[PDB]
Amino acid sequence: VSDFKQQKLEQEAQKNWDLFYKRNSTNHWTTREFEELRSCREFEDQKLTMLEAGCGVGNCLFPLLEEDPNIFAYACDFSPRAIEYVKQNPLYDTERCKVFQCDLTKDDLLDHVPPESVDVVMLIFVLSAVHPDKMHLVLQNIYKVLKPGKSVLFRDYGLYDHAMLRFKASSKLGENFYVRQDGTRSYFFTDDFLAQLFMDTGYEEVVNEYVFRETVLCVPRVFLQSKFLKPPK
Ligand SMILES: Nc1ncnc2c1ncn2[C@@H]1O[C@H](CSCC[C@H](N)C(=O)O)[C@@H](O)[C@H]1O
Repeated sequence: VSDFKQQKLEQEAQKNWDLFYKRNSTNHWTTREFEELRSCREFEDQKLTMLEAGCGVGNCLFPLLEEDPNIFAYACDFSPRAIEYVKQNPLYDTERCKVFQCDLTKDDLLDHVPPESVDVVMLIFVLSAVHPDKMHLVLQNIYKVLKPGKSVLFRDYGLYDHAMLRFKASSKLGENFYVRQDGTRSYFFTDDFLAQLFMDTGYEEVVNEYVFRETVLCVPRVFLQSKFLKPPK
């Protein structure tokens, strides 16, 4: 295990993510995200407001803004370089999306998104970054913004995913919890763990299924793919 370095890696979780956005090129969302995105819409062109948590460069989101022109995207990420990288992109349309630095385990989302304002939150490959101790914090932060009948679309690394089977016991922070070389972490989800996180934080399970996919020598990538709902009043 990494012992004290863990507290160091946690303390620097933003920085390594910020550094990751430094060195790397801008450079994944399945159709399920896009297809389920529209299923949250009752009127055929109902205007939907979506929070894409952990936006990164929003490489996946920005086409979705073009593909569907009648949705608003509150996008946040705690990497400042990440945000500017989306700020710099020409596709950025201040009308389409409000992007803002937020560490979801620290910053109340009501600073930028009105409470119960968003139709759908996308937790795509983000919860694996945050420390498992603090994950429910991300879920509490996003409950505040979810309309009381709306849902969270979650895709993330799942148990026994390729990356989990590639890591040496030296990258292992703990059970199903690993640090990538650049110091960003990957937690490899199990259906039960995510379910409890969502149950504890007040959501209701719609879909919680492992999804197996072919990496682009291939061992399947295992992604835990799920939909959770804010219970209605
Ligand atoms: N506590 C936190 N608050 C905000 N963003 C976080 C975070 N922990 C991790 N992240 C973000 O998690 C992301 C993992 S990759 C995100 C991009 C992905 N294509 C997507 O659609 O979500 C990084 O952009 C990182 O900055």
